[PDB]
Amino acid sequence: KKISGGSVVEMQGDEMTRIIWELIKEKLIFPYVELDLHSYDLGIENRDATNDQVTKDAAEAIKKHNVGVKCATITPDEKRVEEFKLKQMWKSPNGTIRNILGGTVFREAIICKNIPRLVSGWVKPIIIGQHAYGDQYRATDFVVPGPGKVEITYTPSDGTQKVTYLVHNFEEGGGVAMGMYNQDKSIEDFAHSSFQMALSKGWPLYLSTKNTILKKYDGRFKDIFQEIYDKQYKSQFEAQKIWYEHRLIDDMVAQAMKSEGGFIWACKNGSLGMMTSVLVCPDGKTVEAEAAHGTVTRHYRMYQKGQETSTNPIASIFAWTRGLAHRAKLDNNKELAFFANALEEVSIETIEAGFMTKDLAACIKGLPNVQRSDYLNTFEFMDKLGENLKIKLAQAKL
Amino acid sequence: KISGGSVVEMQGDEMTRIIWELIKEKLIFPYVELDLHSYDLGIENRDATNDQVTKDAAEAIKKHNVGVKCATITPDEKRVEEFKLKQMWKSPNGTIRNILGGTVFREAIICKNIPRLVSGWVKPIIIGQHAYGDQYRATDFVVPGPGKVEITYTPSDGTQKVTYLVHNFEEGGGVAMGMYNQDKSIEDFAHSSFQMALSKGWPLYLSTKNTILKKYDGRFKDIFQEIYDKQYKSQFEAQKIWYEHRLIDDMVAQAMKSEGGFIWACKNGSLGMMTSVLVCPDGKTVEAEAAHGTVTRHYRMYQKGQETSTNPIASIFAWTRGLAHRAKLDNNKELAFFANALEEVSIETIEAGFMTKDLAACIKGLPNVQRSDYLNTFEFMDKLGENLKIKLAQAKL
Ligand SMILES: NC(=O)C1=CN([C@@H]2O[C@H](COP(=O)(O)OP(=O)(O)OC[C@H]3O[C@@H](n4cnc5c(N)ncnc54)[C@H](OP(=O)(O)O)[C@@H]3O)[C@@H](O)[C@H]2O)C=CC1
Ligand SMILES: NC(=O)C1=CN([C@@H]2O[C@H](COP(=O)(O)OP(=O)(O)OC[C@H]3O[C@@H](n4cnc5c(N)ncnc54)[C@H](OP(=O)(O)O)[C@@H]3O)[C@@H](O)[C@H]2O)C=CC1
Repeated sequence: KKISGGSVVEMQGDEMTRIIWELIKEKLIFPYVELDLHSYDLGIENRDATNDQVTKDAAEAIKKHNVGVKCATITPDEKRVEEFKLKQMWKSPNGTIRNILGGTVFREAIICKNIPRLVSGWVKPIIIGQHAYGDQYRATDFVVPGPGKVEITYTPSDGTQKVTYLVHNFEEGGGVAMGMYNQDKSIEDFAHSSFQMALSKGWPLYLSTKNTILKKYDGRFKDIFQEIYDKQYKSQFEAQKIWYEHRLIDDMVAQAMKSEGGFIWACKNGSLGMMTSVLVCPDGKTVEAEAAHGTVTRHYRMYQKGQETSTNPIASIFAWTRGLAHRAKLDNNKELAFFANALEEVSIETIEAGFMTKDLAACIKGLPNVQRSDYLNTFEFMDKLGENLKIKLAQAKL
Repeated sequence: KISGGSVVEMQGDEMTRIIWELIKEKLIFPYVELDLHSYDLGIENRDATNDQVTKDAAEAIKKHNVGVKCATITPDEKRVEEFKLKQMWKSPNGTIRNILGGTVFREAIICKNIPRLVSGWVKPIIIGQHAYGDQYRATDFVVPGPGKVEITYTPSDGTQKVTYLVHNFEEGGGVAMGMYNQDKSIEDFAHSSFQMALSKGWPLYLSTKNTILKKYDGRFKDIFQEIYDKQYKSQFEAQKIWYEHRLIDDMVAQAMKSEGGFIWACKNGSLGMMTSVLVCPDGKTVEAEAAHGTVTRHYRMYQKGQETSTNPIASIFAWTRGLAHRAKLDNNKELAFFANALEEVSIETIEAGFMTKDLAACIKGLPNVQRSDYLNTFEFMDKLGENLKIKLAQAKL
């Protein structure tokens, strides 16, 4: 019988990814895994009908059950408001979910030996996480119409003396100026998420800053990461033969173009079908996995007109496998953990054996010289994955 | 020989120092006589002169309008030890760009037999960002606890002050900063860009994120257009080239979908193929160099008597970009022809299958290159020298 998988929050989406999402469940997940599935429909029509309440409920569910897997969704704009006759221009579901969960987003390209890469030496991927700039963040920028002083001041709540910094004296002409800020707590959450990410994947962790220029702003990221590491993670890192190190952003871009890959890169600041995303909350317990791409509207329109499509499902499949692998980790569920690994290997192996969608065939041959016999359409490719998955799991039972 | 005029030359360090002398000996000096202002920016000489030679080199470029620079060591702690330096001298490139100002444009040289990132790129993409000197700093500080951070603009006459709340720290501290740009720096950026797209005959695109920074980036967009509509749109349409603003997201898109051939002004294969040019606001002064370092790892092999294969292309194009600009300022037609002929010979040689190991590895993959697929540093220079002799001979008859 099937693997007992536990509690998973699933979020259905829109357009081409909604189609692929249901194929993934039907052909690759549901035949092998039984889940206590908390399923929320974030399709644009349901978000409109529920006044976006379904989106906030999904976020709350992810908070409670720790594991979310999300399908790409339409973020409305004025054209979408017309297309769907929306009540309002609903905010992005990803923005709403992130604001409720906090955490840092890590992006990871899936590597196939036969698919050309930027750096030829990159055997293992680089997992990049950017300091979340949030949706309630806002820099304060304005036009400087003419000569005068721009100053930035800090007034302590504790009543001690106010501090004034000259930003620039405009002696002739005008220009622009702005102020930015970050709270210690965001930086701490960023450090924790990054340390947990590195511990989970078993790779070393690099933070890059410009603390040679922004000695105080970037110095704070550097210091807070270092303090949290030494005090809470160093021994854990050593236990797994990994490390954490700060790097100047220049030394980083070098170190990486010459490296083999296989590390986590946090910074402050290739086919989209192979890019995964995961929201890692600072608690180390809660994650939300998704494809890094959108709903592939262009393909969806072809699908509506009954034309043949070739949409890459890999990023969407890995959203499931990262979600299930984290669930297996929380529950100490060995069988689910093997399943999630096996499905990742089947996906990669299928491409590496020469069965792939048109985006990948074009990477290999060049778009001008791709032929229909070089690639599989969306449904043929899912069918091939499904057959290779069955073979892989029968081999595992020997 | 061609009478070439005044060129400021800066000698450098390690592997690039050796290639640089080979370029002069085999490719330049046999055909061009220069009133040569040479500054030795080798690390030993900068240490001995207390970095004065670097400041004199910058002044010479300011005076003579054309500089060509070999790559130089930027000291770190290990270099201090290696050379017993008196100080951690600052980067010579920083010092020079601080004195000269201007915009840095980077450009990969394209050889049709060398794989590129986007296989569709057949014409050059030239990326410019503005060099804001050391006086262009942000003002950043630690916020030690709860309190209010405000940014205020006070006009010179005292009226029409505005105070903007940046953030109310309610539960702890953090960091904050202010930054600025003067209209003059943006106008300089815009002029360098418009005049690069003209000097080269390609369309110019500016990209911003003015959807977020509505005011800050709006100012770059508005000033670029203003300077265009009023000072360049005529000469632009005369060369069937255009200017256009685009959001970064869009730009990145259309860029891969295109075959290249544009100047990309940005509001923020092989290194041996990447060129750099600092273009000063004055439209007159230019500093050209390779967009790579001194190639230390190759120099260590050379020091042990081991064969090397170091690509000279970027260093050669520092010379041809410099000499082409010198030719433009002096209306020197023989010089202009020479500089272009050297670029053609360089590209032609590689496209004929004669290349250094880095390019051979791009084609074959590093585990697959065999010795017969490439030439070492000295063989490649000789091949170029021979093809240059032929190219210039045939142009006479
Ligand atoms: N997390 C989310 O929920 C996301 C939401 N979106 C939503 O997605 C919708 C469309 O956004 P769009 O701008 O089209 O960006 P998409 O990423 O959805 O698609 C962009 C293009 O990238 C290529 N591409 C992306 N994913 C794949 C894939 N899996 N297989 C093959 N090719 C792929 C296609 O290029 P080609 O055209 O060359 O085939 C596709 O047209 C919008 O409504 C947007 O709001 C977008 C961002 C993220
Ligand atoms: N403008 C300047 O003066 C510059 C100064 N530097 C200085 O250069 C020194 C070394 O810098 P480094 O970090 O080694 O970076 P480099 O750019 O000097 O060399 C880095 C690597 O890139 C490849 N490479 C670079 N140029 C060539 C070339 N012309 N032909 C073939 N391969 C090339 C080699 O890779 P492989 O090892 O794979 O063969 C080389 O080891 C430092 O002292 C630094 O300060 C660095 C940048 C700019």
